[PDB]
Amino acid sequence: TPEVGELIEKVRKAHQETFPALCQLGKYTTNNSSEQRVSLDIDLWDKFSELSTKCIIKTVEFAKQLPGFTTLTIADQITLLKAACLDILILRICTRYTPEQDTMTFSDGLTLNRTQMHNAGFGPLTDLVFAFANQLLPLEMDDAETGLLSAICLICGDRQDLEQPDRVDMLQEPLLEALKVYVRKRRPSRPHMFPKMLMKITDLRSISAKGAERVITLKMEIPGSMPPLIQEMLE
Ligand SMILES: CC(C)(C)c1cccc(-c2cc(-c3ccc(C(=O)O)cc3)nn2-c2ccc(S(C)(=O)=O)cc2)c1
Repeated sequence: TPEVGELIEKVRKAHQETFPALCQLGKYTTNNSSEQRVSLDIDLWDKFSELSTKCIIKTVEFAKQLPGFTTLTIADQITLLKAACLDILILRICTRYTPEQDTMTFSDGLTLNRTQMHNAGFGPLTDLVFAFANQLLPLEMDDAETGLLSAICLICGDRQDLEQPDRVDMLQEPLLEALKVYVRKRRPSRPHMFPKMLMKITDLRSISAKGAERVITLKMEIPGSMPPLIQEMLE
C-alpha cells in the first residue's frame, strides 16, 4: 500500500537518523569493576548518566519526526515522552546486545558487560533487562520494525493525564496497521511474529515500571550524583 509504505519509510528513517547501530560503532571497553559486583560504581554511573542525557535528546528528535506527533497538544507530547522514556531507552540499549560476550553497547561505542551494567546502576533490574535483550534477538528485527515498535510504545492513549487520549489512540492505529502488514510481507513463514512483537511492549512496560522504582531508589541514595530527571528534562 502506498500510504502504508510511506508511513513505514518515515518511521524507519526517524529511527535510523536518531540511532547508530551496533555495527556502525567503534566498541571500546573499560576496566572499571569489570569482574567485581558492587552496589554502585560512581564512575560507571557518571558515564552512563551522561550517555542517557544524549539518548533522551535523540528520543525527543525521533518523536518529533513521527507523523502527527507535533499535532498533539504540547502537554500531551510531554506526557507521552515522560511515560515512554524508560521503555524507549531500554529498547535502544537492548538492541545493541552481544550475547557471546554478554555486553551492551552505548551510542558512543562504550561496551559494558553484565557485571558493569549492574554496577552502573541497573542493580536488581540487570537480569530482567538482559533477559529482554535475549528475547529480542530471535525476532531478527530490522530498522523499520524497531522504529515502529518504539513509535507504538510512545503513541499510547492509555497514559495517565492525557488531554486527548482518543486522538493519541487514532494516531497509534496506522502504526499498528503498518507493523502488521510489514511483518506479514517480510516474514510470511511466521504469522505469529506480529503479536510476538506487541507482547514485547507488554514486557517493556513491566520492566519500565520497575525501572521507575529504581530511579526513585537511586535519587534517595545518590542525590548529588543524579543528573536532571526525565520529567525535569522534558518540561
Ligand atoms: C535501572 C535504571 C538505572 C534506573 C534504568 C532503567 C531503565 C533504563 C535506564 C537507562 C537506559 C539508558 C540509556 C542510555 C544510553 C543509551 C545509548 O547510548 O544508546 C541507551 C539507554 N539510560 N538510562 C537511564 C535512565 C534514567 C537515568 S536517571 C535515574 O534519570 O539518572 C539514568 C539512566 C536506566
